[PDB]
Amino acid sequence: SSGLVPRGSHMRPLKIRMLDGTVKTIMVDDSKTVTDMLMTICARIGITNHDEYSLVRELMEEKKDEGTGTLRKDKTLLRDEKKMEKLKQKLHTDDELNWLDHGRTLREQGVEEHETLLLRRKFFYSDQ
Repeated sequence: SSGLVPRGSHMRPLKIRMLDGTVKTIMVDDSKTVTDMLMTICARIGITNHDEYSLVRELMEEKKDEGTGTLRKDKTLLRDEKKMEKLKQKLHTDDELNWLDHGRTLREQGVEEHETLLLRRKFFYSDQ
């Protein structure tokens, strides 16, 4: 290994978020399918399995609501015997999750590199 000159393939900085944690700035040596791209990324983070692990297009939160209700119409709730939502247990969101699969590229699916790529196992078995 002496004549290994970089910039051989197409390399780009990809916004990839670790599962349920945080997005990392990782470069990808992309050339083939989403497989080719993501397997590199997963190798950068020490993940080697995609049977349960698929990818989602993480749409960036550009519009965050300030509602918690309509507020203006009807000041509050006329009962208030129980506050069903004061705090949010389980950050369950399927809104930011726009799943994308393999058998194709990001080019085919019309998704650009500015889109954050979220990895998450839709098949998650840890209920014990």
